[PDB]
Amino acid sequence: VVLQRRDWENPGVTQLNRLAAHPPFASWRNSEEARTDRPSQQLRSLNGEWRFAWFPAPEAVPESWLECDLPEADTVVVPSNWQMHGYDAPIYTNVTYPITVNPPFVPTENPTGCYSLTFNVDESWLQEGQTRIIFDGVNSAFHLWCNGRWVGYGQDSRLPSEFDLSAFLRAGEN
Amino acid sequence: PNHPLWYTLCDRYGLYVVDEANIETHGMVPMNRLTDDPRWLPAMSERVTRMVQRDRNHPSVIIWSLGNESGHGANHDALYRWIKSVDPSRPVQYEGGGADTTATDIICPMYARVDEDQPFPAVPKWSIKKWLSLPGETRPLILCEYAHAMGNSLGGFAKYWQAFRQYPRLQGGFVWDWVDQSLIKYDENGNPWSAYGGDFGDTPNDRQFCM
Amino acid sequence: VLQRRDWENPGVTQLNRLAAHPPFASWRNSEEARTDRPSQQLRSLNGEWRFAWFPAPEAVPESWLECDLPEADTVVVPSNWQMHGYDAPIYTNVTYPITVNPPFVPTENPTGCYSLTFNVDESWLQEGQTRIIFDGVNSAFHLWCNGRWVGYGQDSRLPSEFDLSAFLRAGENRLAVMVLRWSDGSYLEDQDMWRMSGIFRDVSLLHKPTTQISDFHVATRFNDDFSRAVLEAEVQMCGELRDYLRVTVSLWQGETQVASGTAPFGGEIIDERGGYADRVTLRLNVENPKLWSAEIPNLYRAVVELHTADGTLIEAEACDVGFREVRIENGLLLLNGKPLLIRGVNRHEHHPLHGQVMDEQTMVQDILLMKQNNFNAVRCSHYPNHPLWYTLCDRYGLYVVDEANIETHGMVPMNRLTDDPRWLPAMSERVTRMVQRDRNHPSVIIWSLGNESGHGANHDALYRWIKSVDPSRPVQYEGGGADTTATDIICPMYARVDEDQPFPAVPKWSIKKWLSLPGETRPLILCEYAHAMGNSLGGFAKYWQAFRQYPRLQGGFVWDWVDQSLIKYDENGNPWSAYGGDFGDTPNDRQFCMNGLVFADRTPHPALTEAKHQQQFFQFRLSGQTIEVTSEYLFRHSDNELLHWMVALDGKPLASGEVPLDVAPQGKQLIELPELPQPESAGQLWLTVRVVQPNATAWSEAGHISAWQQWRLAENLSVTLPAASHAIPHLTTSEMDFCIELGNKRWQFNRQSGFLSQMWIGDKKQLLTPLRDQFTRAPLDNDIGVTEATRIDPNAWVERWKAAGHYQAEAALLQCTADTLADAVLITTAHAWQHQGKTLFISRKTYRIDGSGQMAITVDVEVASDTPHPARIGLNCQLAQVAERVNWLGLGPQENYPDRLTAACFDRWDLPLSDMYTPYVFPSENGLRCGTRELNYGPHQWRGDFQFNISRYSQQQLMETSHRHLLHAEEGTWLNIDGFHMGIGGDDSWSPSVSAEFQLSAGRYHYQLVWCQK
Ligand SMILES: CC(C)S[C@@H]1O[C@H](CO)[C@H](O)[C@H](O)[C@H]1O
Ligand SMILES: CC(C)S[C@@H]1O[C@H](CO)[C@H](O)[C@H](O)[C@H]1O
Ligand SMILES: [Mg+2]
Ligand SMILES: [Mg+2]
Ligand SMILES: [Mg+2]
Ligand code: NA
Ligand code: NA
Ligand code: NA
Ligand code: NA
Ligand code: NA
Repeated sequence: VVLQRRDWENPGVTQLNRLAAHPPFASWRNSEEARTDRPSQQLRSLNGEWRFAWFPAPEAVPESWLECDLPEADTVVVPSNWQMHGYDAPIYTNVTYPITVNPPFVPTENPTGCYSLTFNVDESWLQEGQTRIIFDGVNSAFHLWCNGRWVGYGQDSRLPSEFDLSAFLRAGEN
Repeated sequence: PNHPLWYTLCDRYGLYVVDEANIETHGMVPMNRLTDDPRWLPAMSERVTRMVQRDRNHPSVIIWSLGNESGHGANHDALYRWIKSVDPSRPVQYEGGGADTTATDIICPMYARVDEDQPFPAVPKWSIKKWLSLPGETRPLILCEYAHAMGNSLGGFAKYWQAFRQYPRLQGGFVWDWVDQSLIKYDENGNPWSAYGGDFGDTPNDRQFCM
Repeated sequence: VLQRRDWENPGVTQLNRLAAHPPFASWRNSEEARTDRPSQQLRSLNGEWRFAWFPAPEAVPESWLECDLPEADTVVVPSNWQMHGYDAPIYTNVTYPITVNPPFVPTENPTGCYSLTFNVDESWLQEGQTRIIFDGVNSAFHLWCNGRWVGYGQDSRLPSEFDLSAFLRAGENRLAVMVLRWSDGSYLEDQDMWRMSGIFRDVSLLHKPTTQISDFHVATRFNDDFSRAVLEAEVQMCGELRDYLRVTVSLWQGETQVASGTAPFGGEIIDERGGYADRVTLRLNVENPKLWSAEIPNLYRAVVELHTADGTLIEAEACDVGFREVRIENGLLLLNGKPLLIRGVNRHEHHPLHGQVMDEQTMVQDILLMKQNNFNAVRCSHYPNHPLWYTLCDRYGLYVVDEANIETHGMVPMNRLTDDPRWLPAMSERVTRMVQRDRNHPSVIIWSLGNESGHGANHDALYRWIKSVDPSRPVQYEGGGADTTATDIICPMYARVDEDQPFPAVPKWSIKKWLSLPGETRPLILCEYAHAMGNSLGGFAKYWQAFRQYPRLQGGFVWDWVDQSLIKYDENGNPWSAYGGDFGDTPNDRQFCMNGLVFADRTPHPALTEAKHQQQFFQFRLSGQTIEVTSEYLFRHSDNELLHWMVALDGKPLASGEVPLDVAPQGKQLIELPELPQPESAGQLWLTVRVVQPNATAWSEAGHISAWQQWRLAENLSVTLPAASHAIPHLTTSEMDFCIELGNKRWQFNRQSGFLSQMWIGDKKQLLTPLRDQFTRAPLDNDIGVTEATRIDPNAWVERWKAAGHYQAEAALLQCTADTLADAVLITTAHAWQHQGKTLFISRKTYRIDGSGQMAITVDVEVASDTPHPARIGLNCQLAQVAERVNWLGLGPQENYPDRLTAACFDRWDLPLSDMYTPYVFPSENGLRCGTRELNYGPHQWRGDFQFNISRYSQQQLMETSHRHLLHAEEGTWLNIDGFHMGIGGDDSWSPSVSAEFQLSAGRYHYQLVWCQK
């Protein structure tokens, strides 16, 4: 499963468990903060340093990465394009596709970026309410796990993918 | 669709925006192979519909675009009509398949010249002055792309603006484009230099056409 | 596979399913393709499969993949497993049969495990492609071959195809199919019908060569007068492209080849990147094409040959071509340039024994009956049909509305899913794969976006998709108010002729009014009208008068063709017709599954003849002795028609003749009747004309009657006073009775009740129940509506009658006197019917018994103006005698009611007593005959101007009994003779639908009867 089902080679599967799209949200709990467009305590930025390891294919990703930080991984800035960090080469082509034209298939050698972050969540977020993660841009497709458990999948590199993490989080480190 | 802050800034500084779906299938033969295929309608629909759902409240957005360089397929017509139903407040444009198809409210050619016709079979690029008055044609004309500013360029730019000012229904266009897509590289001395297609071992590539 | 619940994901509607396409057979011989003979490359797997039932897919043993379960049984496929008894079929109308929680379905999800062990010859696997086709699987399935998972599919009503080439081995193979009853697809399959499940259409294996015809589209365009046509055929291939490859499309009229084209692959430039190298478009000139229509279904045969330039055949496909143009112009729907008048019916795929499995015999039976009853169109309510239906419609000549399998009726509001972009992919496939399948069938003239799913943006997108892909057919859709931006045709359901129904947001305007709303230009054709539930089709004539007067009123589709009743068996193994709730299914919508013009076994309801008469293709007028015949055919002359005419005096034939019909389409013929001899005796002369088809057709037998009409000619009123009698009746008085004696005859009037309680001829009682006034009827389905004991609808007629006390009003005597006259005895009575201190009805009567033995009854009734208008005004009694025959002078022969009597003719009719009862599955008032001047039963004769029914079943038993099979013949015969009887209605069956002119509102009523012995 997940390796079985090549969702990245099926135009009928463009997402799994993704929430509905919507206009920009901040979930203010104060009217005046909403009016003045000031920061919201309910909207948290995960633009910090993550852990990153590069692979030549999803099949080369070790199964331990779901549970544990890989010691081979580097700490990098997110958001980022990994070619800008030197892991593989950026490609400039105009009309001709950068891959063989054979829809829906992509090359077996499919560069894979394994990202991870250990983080805390306020206790109050676990008692009540809904906590979602939002990826404003992932190029070109991705699976997501929270605390070792599979959450969902997304496509389209230029629109946000959102997923409910309420059932997944725990007290302390996630 | 852009980084969300782009629309905020456009709202606040004041720029008119064309918000464009993340669909381009330029490399297909013919260009509409996927976009005329109903099996690709679901994937295409999300790219249009999730954009509208995100950006529909931004005043800076004045036009919706169905994407770019994907020929003209039936999926375009379906998605054109979807937007027209869901949001009557904005015209829908799309250039693929000859710039003046049933999937666009605006004649929006790319690189149509001011006076000279380019009568390519199936997808001609008429003189923009002539395009407006073709039998039965009533729509405004605004080039989605014109004046390819590659290197030492923009020769004949003044000729566009004279035309735009003389003809009411010629309502301008969008220069191609804003900024060189060159990437910083470093020599043995650690000195930075501007790099283009081919400079990363990338092959096949299209060299300085990224600039 | 268990992980990943794809049947709870509208984002997953299939896995590894092949592209949709028009019917394939992969002939390897051109001649076999041309003649439409069977193909060796198309194998039927319609045999006995292995089947096992599970309450949930979690209960399916993993061993079932590799090996047959010994627990499993051997069952016929195609089938619905509810018809085998594994679980119960559910009848619900609007409310979903599962909890409304999209995308989720119940954890208890009946799962049908089908399997088959079969042979494949090596030749099929050496080269080429072997695919399996499931034409119908309800509602979602996973497929395994030789243990290995192949794929997954949704949409119950379109074929699902999978490539098995890599899965099969030469020799023994095993297929395993896990069918789920409920899926996220169920949210889009909420049609008002039995909810069933299973592999209910054909399963087949298709062998295609690697280099193959993968798709082809046939278009026909015309010059202004249809004397010239171009057939355009777009053909697509799969496999490796080669310069030596060619396609030949040839067109045939029988065995004569009319035109042919050959080209290599490589279409014209499309855009900046080129054209379609894998496609070719062939164009053939056809001079003076024979045009297709429902009137004359001219067909050609197109053969599509894929071959080498040198002439080796690779494969051929083929289809029937009908040359016809469908367009809307100036607000009119045109076929071949002529405005259609749709004589339509909605038709569900239903068989009482086999459920939703269709067969050729039943399909053919249906078409024959439809054409025989002047229908020219059918709507696929509400899903793509079995593929053979379209072929039969192509060949017999019927216009088809092809409708996508999308119904979300039970959502709140109705467009909750169809306005949701997340449901667009699921919706899009149900539309797109239908068009790709059916687009070559000439019988399909209109595409429909589904049914009762509100109006959402997804409709507007899919509307536009079909308009881009196929400009040859208008797109209609009724949802969200029947005139939305997603429909080319104003297509309301149950909009009335003259009465507006201004529901907020989705009004149903009077159809005459709807046409001329500010800015409205479109044609109007009702997708559903004249709800034929039980004793219905009251007011049908009103629709047709309107359709004929208004150009832009172009007809409609009756709801509907056939009762969705199912067969059950009693303890004696005797069959009976069952409806909602008869399978422990709950909640249910009872008899609402039965709305057909015909019974489940295709026996007609009386309403069918009313439809035949109103849908006639010849209109008639009489002026003096001249009959004017007008044709409503648009294309054919009347070259298999003769007019029979007959003049009769009160049922007694006086003269007849026949004249051939020779009427151009839309033309007129004048027929001058010869001088008719004068009758001596009194009475009304009646003229009846009939249109007879001397020759058999493909759809009818020799002597078939297609049209009729009747007129009153001269009337000579009787002025002759009857022969004076010498006998005078004798009055005998007691405290309890007035008795009258004359010869061997006796009459008895009870002085406490005020009614004639008994009658003797010789020594024998004639009555088992006294002759009493009656103001009620055993309620019709139209009277009942959607009311229930637990949820009363106070607006329904039955509930108004009940609440006012019509059913429990007791007769109270006001007057009972007897006077002896010169040559008669006169009994005078008066009664009041009261309920809780309110006087509902008053009945004042005289009975005059003279020396000739005749009893003249004069009845004058008052009806309180503030009580709901009564169902009937008449008398009833239980006669002691059961006679074999019923003879009457009046309207017949079939059941007819005041608002459904145009089909009936006035004449002398003689039928067995049993034909005077209509076996409606839900029993009600039935078998009435109107305009009756004389009624004969055994020794009795009644005369006057009355309506009657006569049977072994009392009104009381009929209203107390919920199924026809539970009815028992009572002692003697119940006779109801009415001076007046309310309309039956039927514009719909969930609101009062009886028109004001058929309600008994006059306040004061009068009728007279003569009762005598012959
Ligand atoms: C015929 C090709 C050059 S297409 C041409 O390439 C340009 C290169 O900058 C741009 O991408 C234009 O949008 C595109 O139309
Ligand atoms: C308001 C309800 C009765 S809806 C009504 O039910 C009918 C029952 O036969 C049919 O299904 C009609 O199509 C439907 O509109
Ligand atoms: Mg995918
Ligand atoms: Mg699903
Ligand atoms: Mg319904
Ligand atoms: Na201008
Ligand atoms: Na460029
Ligand atoms: Na009409
Ligand atoms: Na029904
Ligand atoms: Na009953």
